[PDB]
Amino acid sequence: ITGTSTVGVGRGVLGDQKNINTTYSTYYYLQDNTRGNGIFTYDAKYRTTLPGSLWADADNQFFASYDAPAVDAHYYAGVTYDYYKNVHNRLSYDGNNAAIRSSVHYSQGYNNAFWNGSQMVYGDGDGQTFIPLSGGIDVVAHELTHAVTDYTAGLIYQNESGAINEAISDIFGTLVEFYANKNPDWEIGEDVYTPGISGDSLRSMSDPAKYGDPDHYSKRYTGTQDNGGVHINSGIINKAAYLISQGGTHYGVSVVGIGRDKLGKIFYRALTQYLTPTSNFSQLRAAAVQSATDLYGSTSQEVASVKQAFDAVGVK
Ligand SMILES: [Ca+2]
Ligand SMILES: [Ca+2]
Ligand SMILES: [Ca+2]
Ligand SMILES: [Ca+2]
Ligand SMILES: [Zn+2]
Repeated sequence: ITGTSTVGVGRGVLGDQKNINTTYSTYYYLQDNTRGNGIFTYDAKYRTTLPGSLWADADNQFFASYDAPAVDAHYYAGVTYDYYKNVHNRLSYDGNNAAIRSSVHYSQGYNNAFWNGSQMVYGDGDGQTFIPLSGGIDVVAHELTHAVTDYTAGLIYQNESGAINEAISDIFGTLVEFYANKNPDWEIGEDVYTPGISGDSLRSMSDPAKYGDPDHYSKRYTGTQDNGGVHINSGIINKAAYLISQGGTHYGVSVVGIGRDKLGKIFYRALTQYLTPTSNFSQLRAAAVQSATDLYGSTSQEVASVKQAFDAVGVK
């Protein structure tokens, strides 16, 4: 809507207070004009029609329980935008400040969230498996990262290319979580997964096998479920990324860690410069080796560490 930029205050899914950029014109709308062509958050009202209605509020205070998933979808979209702009010089998901749209309260008790080719969409969870999913900064950044991939590599959402697509989202979801510096970790979805169980998460990058996912190519899933295991075989790539950053030994292969920032640089360049819609794991390794070579040189520690990390997970 046309209006004036304003600043409201509210509480997110975890009960934390934060300021949000809004727009005033009769109502206060969840419309942040400070980032690119804007960040817009919508109410899906428990339906599956999208986007729903642009979120309108009478007083610019967002403290109702119904408000919490919207506050966080809106705020964390902002943090993710800031990460890509400040860290990678990328303006929104298309690199041309495309408007970012999210819908919350999607369907009833919906235990998922997704990027649908046009926008991010968040369920409220059923209160057992999940609480509203936009409460997870890694979840928001994971979904917005699918948009980045759509506009760059275009990794097909099946088999190996799909597992890379997924890992790319977990990698940058995590790097955004670190960027915000709010209880950061190498787990995925821990802030919104299973409110009845402490200490678990949907996936682990540091130890994928913790939650049933492979951490070596020899243990890859070869069947047809989950689009050929896109959320399963992502553990192999997640593990390699974790190792590149943090180092360690894994199946008797030693990796010298180079830190998060360089991991982010190498994988961002791989995603935007080398990967293609049909890239496989082997091709990802090559893309990452080439990216590290461009940035740090062929004889660098960074290149050597990329090779050791892929060696460790059995990807040549
Ligand atoms: Ca209000
Ligand atoms: Ca965390
Ligand atoms: Ca996390
Ligand atoms: Ca839990
Ligand atoms: Zn995903």
